[PDB]
Amino acid sequence: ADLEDNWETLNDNLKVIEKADNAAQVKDALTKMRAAALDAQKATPPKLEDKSPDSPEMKDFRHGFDILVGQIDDALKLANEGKVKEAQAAAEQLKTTIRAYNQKYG
Repeated sequence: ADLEDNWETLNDNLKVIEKADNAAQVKDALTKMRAAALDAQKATPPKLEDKSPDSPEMKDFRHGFDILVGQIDDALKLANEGKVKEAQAAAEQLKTTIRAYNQKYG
């Protein structure tokens, strides 16, 4: 279960919001992304630290993920307001986010 697995956690995530059936399972999946989100902070395609850049500037890298991860949970906020389709659309934003970013930053 190497880096390829972190992607798996994130995989089933888009899967459920896409198939949440109800705004209820949407909040659930997004709550997992919260976990899989910052977890990627220390487990992302570029693993940020590819050797030993500095070590403290790492949480700052969270600042970058904090942005993309910020609108994800905001979808969690919306789904609570009944944004089933809209929250799902925000889902394809996370998918292309990484690819558009150039496979995130790898």
